[PDB]
Amino acid sequence: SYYKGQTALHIAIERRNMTLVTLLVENGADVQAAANGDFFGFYFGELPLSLAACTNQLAIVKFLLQNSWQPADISARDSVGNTVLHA
Amino acid sequence: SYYKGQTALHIAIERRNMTLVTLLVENGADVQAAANGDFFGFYFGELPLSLAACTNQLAIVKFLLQNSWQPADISARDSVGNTVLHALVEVADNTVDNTKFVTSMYNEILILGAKLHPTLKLEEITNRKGLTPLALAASSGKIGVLAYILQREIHEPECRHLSRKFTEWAYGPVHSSLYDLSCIDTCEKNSVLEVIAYSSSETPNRHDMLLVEPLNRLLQDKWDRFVKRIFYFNFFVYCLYMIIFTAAAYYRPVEGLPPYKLKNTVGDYFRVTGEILSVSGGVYFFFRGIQYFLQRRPSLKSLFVDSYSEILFFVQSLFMLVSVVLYFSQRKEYVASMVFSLAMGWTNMLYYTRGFQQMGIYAVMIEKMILRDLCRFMFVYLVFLFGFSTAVVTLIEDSYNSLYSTCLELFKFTIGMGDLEFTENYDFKAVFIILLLAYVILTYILLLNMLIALMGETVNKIAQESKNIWKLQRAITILDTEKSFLKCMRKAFRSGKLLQVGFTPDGKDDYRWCFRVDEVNWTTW
Amino acid sequence: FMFVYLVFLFGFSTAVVTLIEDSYNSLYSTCLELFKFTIGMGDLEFTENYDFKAVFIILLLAYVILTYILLLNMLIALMGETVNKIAQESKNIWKLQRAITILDTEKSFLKCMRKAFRSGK
Ligand SMILES: C=C(C)[C@]12C[C@@H](C)[C@@]34O[C@](Cc5ccccc5)(O[C@@H]1[C@@H]3C=C(COC(=O)Cc1ccc(O)c(OC)c1)C[C@]1(O)C(=O)C(C)=C[C@@H]41)O2
Repeated sequence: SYYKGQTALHIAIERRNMTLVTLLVENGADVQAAANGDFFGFYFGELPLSLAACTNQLAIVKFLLQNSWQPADISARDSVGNTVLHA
Repeated sequence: SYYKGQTALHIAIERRNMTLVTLLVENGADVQAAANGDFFGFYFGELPLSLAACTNQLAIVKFLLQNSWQPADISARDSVGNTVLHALVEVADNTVDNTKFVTSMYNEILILGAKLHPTLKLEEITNRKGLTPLALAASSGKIGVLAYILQREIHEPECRHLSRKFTEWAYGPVHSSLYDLSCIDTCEKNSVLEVIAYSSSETPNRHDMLLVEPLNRLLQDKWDRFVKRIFYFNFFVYCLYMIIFTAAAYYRPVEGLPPYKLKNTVGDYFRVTGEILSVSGGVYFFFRGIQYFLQRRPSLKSLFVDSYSEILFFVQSLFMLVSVVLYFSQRKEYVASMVFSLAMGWTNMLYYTRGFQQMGIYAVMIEKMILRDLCRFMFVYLVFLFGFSTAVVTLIEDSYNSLYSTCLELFKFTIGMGDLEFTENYDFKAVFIILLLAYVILTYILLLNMLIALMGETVNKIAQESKNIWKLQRAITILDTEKSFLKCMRKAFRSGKLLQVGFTPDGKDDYRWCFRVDEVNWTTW
Repeated sequence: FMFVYLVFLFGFSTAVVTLIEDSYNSLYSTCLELFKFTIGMGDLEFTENYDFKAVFIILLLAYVILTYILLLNMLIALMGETVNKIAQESKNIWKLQRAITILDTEKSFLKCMRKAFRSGK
């Protein structure tokens, strides 16, 4: 609920940690999974790419989308239906 | 007297002489002795340590307290009872430059108190008045010092055990916090809310002193939780009381002389119940008004400025006690008092419009235009009324046949309801017309439009601050409702929780009252 | 302003009609006769005798001062503020009301929009 799906990747993104976010997907973590809850408060979107875009990290969004291990889905949406552009 | 106890040490401290102050105690001088007098003018405290702290000398206070020859007593007080912490608040003046200084000095002396004497805490002490430094700041109007005290956190682990606001966490823009309220609500000696609300209104920031971090949420919590329904129950019961009282007054017996025999019919049995309920509500209001004045004992100088809505509910009951006295004295005049108590009661429903944000400024405007604008305009208008009335009634002695009748007939000219007839012949009728034409121009046109333009300014000045006026009137209601019923406060659970979140340097776990709050600010990333 | 004024009207009206039970002979008639005092169209006569006439005059004089002078000039000063606040933005108000009309007219007739050629090209 409150922490449904949230991982150290989200905390690092919110903390402006370039090394932590890089290592998260380097190990093999998948960013497609999204974290949702009552707190998600400040609504920055559920997709990690949306969170990174909204949190003033263009390097992070570029890395997530370009990631060869698992590129982020630009057109993903939450259960409600808001997209990254909507966020 | 003037120089009682003052030494070269005090002069050096005031002169910013580090060498002189050092040598003073190096020779063997004792700082415990304090100098007091009529001049002590600028009150910086009697203790030399207080003077040094107030005079922007942190090095000097540190030297005095650390002095191996004779360390200063941090918790000393004067004859009156003000401590160094009290002196720090006494010298604040709400200005931006002064606030940072006084807060810094307060913080430094507090940290020194903990480092030197962890066992003892210096903020809890009270002066002769019996109000703690935060209470003193609230009562005296020092919004800056109060804001600093209420929300301050020390991140040093050793010095983090005496903070008020234990931040719980921050997650992006939102910064959840956990305030103390350990002596804000339900503190025996005094509460920081009570002194803010029950102020002379000469205190400057009381309107804006309820925007401080914990107080706003604390009051909006008591309102939303339980008080907002007690207030509406009270309003509904007063509405029932006024409807019953109006019905019983309207249908009163008219043939005979009081008291009246109880006719054996439903219509006349209901009327006696209405009379009984109306009188009982007139004793409840009487006792509530008496109790208000006993507890508060407001100054007779400011009886109407601060307790305008409590004088009126007391008068609206005095008029009915005076009618039940005259009703059993076989006097028909009890009606002349009852209907005055009836018009009082209906217009007293504007007291309950402070439970509505938008509707609560009409009550404030009516109150403020009767006391300020309309009260001091009655000496200006009455000289005109009594001068042009004596003049008019003396001229035509030979409607305008009496002083009462002439005063009435000229009052209607002021408010535009009078007729300039001149039909009835009078001796000296060219000077009577001139007198009346002068009166109408002076009062109706010139002088009544001055009042209308001065009340407009009042309305304009107190219609901008509607948010400020509303919240204080709501805080007063919350305080009164909370204090009305003891079990209400007992079962209110006003504090968010009673939790143990840290340990004091003494090694014993400390549990205190606290209340979580939240705020949003992302501009700083 | 109708909850503020009606407590005064109904309080000084019940008071006036209760006092003189022994124009102001009914609740409707007293409410009407005191409403005209508020708007300056009423007459303070006191010609007809009443029991307790020194407290009836006091009641009516209080009502006129409170409503006609004090309380009606509060409404007149509060509406002046509204007029002043929405007379500065006339350009802003006008264009939105014009946009609503344009939208309604366009949506009213389908062939109108079809043949409008709204887009430049
Ligand atoms: C205690 C005071 C000052 C007061 C008591 C009475 C006599 C009062 O006249 C005044 C003076 C006055 C009289 C006549 C015209 C204007 C002013 O004002 C009120 C008082 C003035 C009004 C009440 O108008 C209000 O201000 C209602 C009100 C506003 C704000 C409130 O917080 C409030 O709480 C109860 C009530 C009408 C009378 O109360 C009323 O009903 C009658 C018949 C007399 C009015 O004296």
